[PDB]
Amino acid sequence: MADPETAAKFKSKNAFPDPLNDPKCNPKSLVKKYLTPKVFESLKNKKTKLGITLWDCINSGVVNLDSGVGVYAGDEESYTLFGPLFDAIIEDYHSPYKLATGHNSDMNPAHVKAPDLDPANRYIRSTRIRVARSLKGYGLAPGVTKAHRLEIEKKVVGVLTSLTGDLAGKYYPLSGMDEKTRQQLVDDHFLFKKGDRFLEAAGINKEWPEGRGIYHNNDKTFLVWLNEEDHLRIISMEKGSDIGSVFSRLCRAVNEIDKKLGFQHTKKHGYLTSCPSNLGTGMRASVHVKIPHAKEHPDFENILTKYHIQARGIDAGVYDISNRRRLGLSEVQCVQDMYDGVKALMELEKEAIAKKRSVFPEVLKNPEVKSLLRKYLTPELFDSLKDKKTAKGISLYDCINSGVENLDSSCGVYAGDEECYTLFAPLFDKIVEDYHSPYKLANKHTSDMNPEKVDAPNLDPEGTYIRSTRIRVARNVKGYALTPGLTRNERLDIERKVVGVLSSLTGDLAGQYYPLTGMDEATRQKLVNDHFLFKKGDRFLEAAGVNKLWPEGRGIFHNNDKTFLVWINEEDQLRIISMEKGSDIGSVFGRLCRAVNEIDKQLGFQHTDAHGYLSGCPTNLGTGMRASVHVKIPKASAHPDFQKICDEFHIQARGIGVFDISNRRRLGLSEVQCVQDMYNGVKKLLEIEKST
Ligand SMILES: NC(=[NH2+])NCCC[C@H](N)C(=O)O
Ligand SMILES: NC(=[NH2+])NCCC[C@H](N)C(=O)O
Ligand SMILES: NC(=[NH2+])NCCC[C@H](N)C(=O)O
Repeated sequence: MADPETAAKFKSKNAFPDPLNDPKCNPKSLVKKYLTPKVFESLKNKKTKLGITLWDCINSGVVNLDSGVGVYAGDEESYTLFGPLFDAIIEDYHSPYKLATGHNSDMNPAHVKAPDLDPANRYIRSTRIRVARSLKGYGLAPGVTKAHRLEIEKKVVGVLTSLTGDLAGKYYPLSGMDEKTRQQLVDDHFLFKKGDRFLEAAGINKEWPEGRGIYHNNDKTFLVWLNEEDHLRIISMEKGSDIGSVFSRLCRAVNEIDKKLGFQHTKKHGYLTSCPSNLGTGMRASVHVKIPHAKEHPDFENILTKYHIQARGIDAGVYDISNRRRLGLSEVQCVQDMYDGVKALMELEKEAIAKKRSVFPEVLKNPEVKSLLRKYLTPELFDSLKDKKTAKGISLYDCINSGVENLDSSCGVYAGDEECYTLFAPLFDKIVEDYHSPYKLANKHTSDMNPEKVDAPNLDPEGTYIRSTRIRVARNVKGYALTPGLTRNERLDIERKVVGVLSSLTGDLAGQYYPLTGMDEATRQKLVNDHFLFKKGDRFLEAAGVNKLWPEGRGIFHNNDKTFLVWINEEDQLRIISMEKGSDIGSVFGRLCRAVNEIDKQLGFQHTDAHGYLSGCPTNLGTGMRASVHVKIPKASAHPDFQKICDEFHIQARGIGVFDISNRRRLGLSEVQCVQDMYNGVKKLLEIEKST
């Protein structure tokens, strides 16, 4: 509801803005509240050295009557010259701050004591810190000249492009930006466009888009908007909870710019901004956190009040926590209040969950729940294990959570790390030996990725019966938790290490990596069509803690021949797939071993004598293998020796007359033995399909 036509009538006469007395005007409007006829008369003929008038400052609030604030400062002098208006607006908006009290700035990140709150990402989803700043020697955004805006861009870009380490990146000016770059910044949510009706009426859109630009570091955890609403809008942000690191990164960039260029800053106002709402710290610090139980707690609102923070919607139970204050507290204090506030809120969520988890899951008492979880989790077993935690902080309840939340689970138990299989052995042993029957853990498991130990002459080089051959192995990188118990930095380290290895793959294994984070739709559809794409895990994986921080750290690798595929950090940290059209099981497995053995040599896999290769899902232990053969068999299908064969070789057929022959077992036999069995069995199914 912008009416610049009406406002211009009064502005060109330098007369009092009668629209402020329109009943349509926001009752809460600070310009309406404090621009009285006497204030107008007293200041209407005054100008700053940059020629800024009272009408220039109040115009947006007159054009846009729904304005909450409704004034912008054209320059520093505006804050003093039109003081009778600005002081009143500032001390209202920033109550209880008084200009007489003075403001204290502090951008030393060492003053902040913020041990990482939630590395495991159990509650906090993301952290963000923004500051607004303006350079010394120029007007503010509504008043800055055409040449000065350009000079500001030149000076800022000079500093930003000299940034090293995690702050290193690239500047993208808006002027002359091409279509592809524009689109990329849109996908990253880094792009800004021409100012809205509030900025327009403030004169901020002058010379658009000249002098405007966007800078971001390579990690995309640092962003600068140049010459938008203020000279600088500087943002440090990332997934997870590490606000101390976020703030430190922010300070290192801001202090350098300060060092080289200098900011507009006063004792009374702190850092000067176009909108008086952004004075003082110029800061908006925020955290996304899931605290559905904290909201109902009687101390919830007292915590927010105590730390001068606020909680709003953004995802169920997820709140955007942010600061309320900018004047009267330093930037360090804002961050510290934020840390302490979020910490207090999280602890409330933790208490409620702990209490709920202190007792046997009542829902497991329904005798119609037929999960292996229900079968083996006796109340006695529960009480005996409920108070133990792995070195990585995994509880029994973390392990059984998915089977509790999803009662229709077949199994319902996941391991958060290797230690779970031992620390919670009384549960896991029973589940492993049930699902992987007849395997016993005392038997132990033998891995074997030597493809030469497989004797597999090509069964059908024609292509008559066997349409395709596929062999997958699930693996997890040694030195880390399992998927459900991964911290943010572990997952990122795994992606980095794995991609590093995969990029060095030469020959027929050479390919490229496609991360899910920042994937454009074209690349996506390309992958979908090759059946290479995976998506967020279902409710079972969600409840197990697998989907944390999706899609960060997830990605896809394939070779140029479309015969080798790697999924990174999906259900397991590594899903490695070898595949060919035709029947050459031997070739497929040989390619698989070459890739897996090399990754093994460089990184190492999680593995035990008793469980073979470790996975967060107990069903994927041992070989962690699925060997698959798309075949056409009705003759042998109907043959009375079908059973004897499919049972002698531990294989199984399902239809998708195309059938899917896959292996039954994963523990108690090596990868070599599993492949040989598949060959030996599919062979016999062909030595009937072929007969006459
Ligand atoms: N981006 C901002 N400066 N927002 C605060 C002021 C917004 C608008 N001028 C108003 O008075 O409601
Ligand atoms: N804490 C976060 N992850 N914030 C991201 C959201 C950014 C968005 N501009 C906002 O409304 O704040
Ligand atoms: N047999 C394996 N694939 N082991 C993977 C890990 C590397 C090494 N054998 C270790 O246990 O530390």
